[PDB]
Amino acid sequence: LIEGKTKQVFDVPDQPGLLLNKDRITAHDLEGKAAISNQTNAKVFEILKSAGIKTAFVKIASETAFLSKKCEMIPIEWVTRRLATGSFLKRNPGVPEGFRFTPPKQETFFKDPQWSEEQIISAKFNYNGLLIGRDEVDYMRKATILIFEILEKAWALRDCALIDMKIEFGVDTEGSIVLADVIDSDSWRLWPAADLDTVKRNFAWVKDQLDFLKPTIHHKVVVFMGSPADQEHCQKIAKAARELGLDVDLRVTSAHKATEETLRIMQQYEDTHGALVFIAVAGRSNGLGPVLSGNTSYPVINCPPPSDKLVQDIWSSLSVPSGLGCATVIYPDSAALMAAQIIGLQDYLVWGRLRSKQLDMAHSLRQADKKLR
Amino acid sequence: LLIEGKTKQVFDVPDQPGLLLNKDRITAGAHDLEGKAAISNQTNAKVFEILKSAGIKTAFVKIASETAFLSKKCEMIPIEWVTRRLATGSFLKRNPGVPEGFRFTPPKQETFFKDDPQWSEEQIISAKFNYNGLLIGRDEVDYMRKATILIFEILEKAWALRDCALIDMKIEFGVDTEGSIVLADVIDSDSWRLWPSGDKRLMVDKQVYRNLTTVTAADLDTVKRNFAWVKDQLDFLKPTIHHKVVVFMGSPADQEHCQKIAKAARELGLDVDLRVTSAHKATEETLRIMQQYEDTHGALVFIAVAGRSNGLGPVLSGNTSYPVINCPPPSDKLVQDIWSSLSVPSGLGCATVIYPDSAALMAAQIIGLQDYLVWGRLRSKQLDMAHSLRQADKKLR
Amino acid sequence: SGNTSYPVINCPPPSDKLVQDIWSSLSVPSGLGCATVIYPDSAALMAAQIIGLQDYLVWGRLRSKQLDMAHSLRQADKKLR
Amino acid sequence: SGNTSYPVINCPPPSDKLVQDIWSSLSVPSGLGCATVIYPDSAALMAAQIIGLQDYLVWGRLRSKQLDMAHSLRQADKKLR
Repeated sequence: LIEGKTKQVFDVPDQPGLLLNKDRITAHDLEGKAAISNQTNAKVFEILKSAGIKTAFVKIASETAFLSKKCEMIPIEWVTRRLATGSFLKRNPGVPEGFRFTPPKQETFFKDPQWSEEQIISAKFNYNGLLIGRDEVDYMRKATILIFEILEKAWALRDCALIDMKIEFGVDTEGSIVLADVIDSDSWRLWPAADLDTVKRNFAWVKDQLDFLKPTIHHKVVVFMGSPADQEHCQKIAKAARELGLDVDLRVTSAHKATEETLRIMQQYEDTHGALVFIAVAGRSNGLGPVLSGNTSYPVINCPPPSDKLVQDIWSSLSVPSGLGCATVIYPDSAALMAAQIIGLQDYLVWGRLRSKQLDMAHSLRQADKKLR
Repeated sequence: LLIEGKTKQVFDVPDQPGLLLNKDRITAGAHDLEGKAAISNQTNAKVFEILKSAGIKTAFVKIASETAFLSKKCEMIPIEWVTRRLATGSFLKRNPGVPEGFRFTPPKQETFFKDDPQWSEEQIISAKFNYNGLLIGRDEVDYMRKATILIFEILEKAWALRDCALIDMKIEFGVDTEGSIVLADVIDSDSWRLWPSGDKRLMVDKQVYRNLTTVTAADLDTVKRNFAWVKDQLDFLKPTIHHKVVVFMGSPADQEHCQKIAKAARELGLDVDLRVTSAHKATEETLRIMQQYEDTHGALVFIAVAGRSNGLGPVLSGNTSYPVINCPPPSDKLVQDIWSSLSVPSGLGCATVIYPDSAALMAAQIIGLQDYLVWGRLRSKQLDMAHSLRQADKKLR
Repeated sequence: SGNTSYPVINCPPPSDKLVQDIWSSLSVPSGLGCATVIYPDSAALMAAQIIGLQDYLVWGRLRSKQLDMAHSLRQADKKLR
Repeated sequence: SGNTSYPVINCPPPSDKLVQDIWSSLSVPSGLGCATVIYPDSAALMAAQIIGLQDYLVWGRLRSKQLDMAHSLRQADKKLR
């Protein structure tokens, strides 16, 4: 159990591994908002789950409650700001409101005075067998900044500047740090009893935006292979790109053996109003890529399959004739990433998953470093 | 002086060596009167500004009044150049069995003679047309076919911003004093077939008028309101999209190379920043500069320029989620040094290019996914390059 | 190539060293018309293309092969699509 | 080469980058008879050796050219000997 003026958290003994019940209060006044918070939070956590962020959140249990992974909370409020405003200004006299933080500032607070990262470490917190050290702190700093960045991106679709946020972490049963609280309209600062109605009218305003926060942008990445032998390699690009959330087509065509038909296949893709990326996969002398780049205005990325001859063959991909923007990459994972980075310019979720992937790789290195050290 | 038409008059303008087109308030699908010369003129002018902004060569100079515009004087080729994306209209009559809405990829393009019977490219060639010293051969016909498709593709993309499906078009070409072929006459709501939401029922073009056997003044009103709407929607078709291309050079010595990138990309309509920083000698500040660029909601492309062992490009890539392009400066050692750009550690999406013009194109190709006008210029440049080759070929042939 | 007037095509066999050795085939002394090819199938095709200038039937078979290869790509495209 | 049945000879222009670029000429996809030569004179000779299968006079000039070259070598030798 845990009591919190705006929420109660109960054990659920029939399900091994929590029920959170949101209350209709504001911290002190009341409203008709507990359903809204639950609705807001569930929406937020789902977006972060789709970005790949690890959360305690499992699913909605009711209109005012949700089911969560059971875990012991680290008594730190993790705060991120893009601008100087609010209580920040008092603590830092001389900084004008609207002072922009690049990268976003991230500060920590105890259960409510400010602590340094040094303080959190020297505090020697211990939850579920996980002592919170600088690695743990590093991960939470990076994760808080990332979460802020994802949501900042989302609200920008609805013409709202996200100004700052506070979140909280906990340690699940298996020693894993999960994002573990409630993120609603009290957790953030968003810009573009009578007074309480206009406050309700605000949570109602946020309730309206929630369905517009995860929109479907349409895009296709098409992989042309010059030969069916390049099959496994292309499937590796596809798998990588699909995991990043891309819609991928695999096609076979030769710029040498089926020149006119190759041009006709890409023109069929050019009848779209969504985003389009071509990946060119051609062993030996790659004319596939350069011919596409010469006949279309959409980005073309060269990804030769693995080969002994790639050391000689790669110059057919590079060193295109002048006036062609064909770019070249050498590994299939990196081809998917390039495509995703391009499409991520229009789809914050792909862009989210890319940043999350970086966090994953970095945290994995530390796991490995701890093992060889 | 004068040149006469149903919907327009073209008078000479004697003080300005170079024509005025005066639009008439008539509608000739049979033939009636309206207040629509001003609507047509304004519709046209907005269309020509967009095509000029894409790089298309036009006779159009500027608006002269509310119903007239100034045009470069040129002799017209008596061909209507028609492009379709979908099957509808008279195409259905000429090709029985092909259902309405049959999709043409690439867009279908047909030609019609001024007499309106259909001609083949052969017929146009064998006609041996000659205007301002330019005899129209297969090369000139190729150019007009390619440009017609290009012009339809640009407008198709533009109308898609206001949720309208452009279904087909008609344009006309002329030859200027200098022997150059320019897109001429007029493009307005009589020139095309427009469907909102891709809905045939909501059509806004002169087809509404063409379908009437009997014609009331009410019917004419609905035509004016449809054309007025189109004129109004055109104002939202050239919007300012936000994007930034940043070139990071590892040394100020790489200065000319980066400027070549900047120059190319600016010609394509991109906003470029040139910055100096080392991923070796100033690691933390390199990261700091890219986080400053990451405070945007616009598009962002990083181009990394690094001689010798390029750690710059791969370091940016490992630290950002925006696309990063490697464009090493020219060098004898590039044959050896290039593998520092290629062959990044697993999990990096850094892509590689070797020529400065070609980095700017990659950047533009990425940005054009969000800016149809930039996308327009890339296609327009491909057209310029192909027409240049034929001229070069004609000289060495 | 130095002692005959008939076309001579070089087709080195496959080898790790072909990357170094191929320049012994290319880069002939001035006044030699030796041409170089790298795969056995492609050498037979060069020979065929040369002889097809006199034998329309060989020339036919070359064109038929191109049609075959293009038609086969579509079979493959239809399977991975 | 992929679109015609007549012989196609590759002759890239001189360039420092030829050591790298030449593999775009060699190493064509399977089923192409594209052949490669590295010098402009040797390209004309390949064409000539092909056309000479049908034009004995062209074929004659190729052998005469070989004779001129051998005889020129001896005059050169006699001068340095």
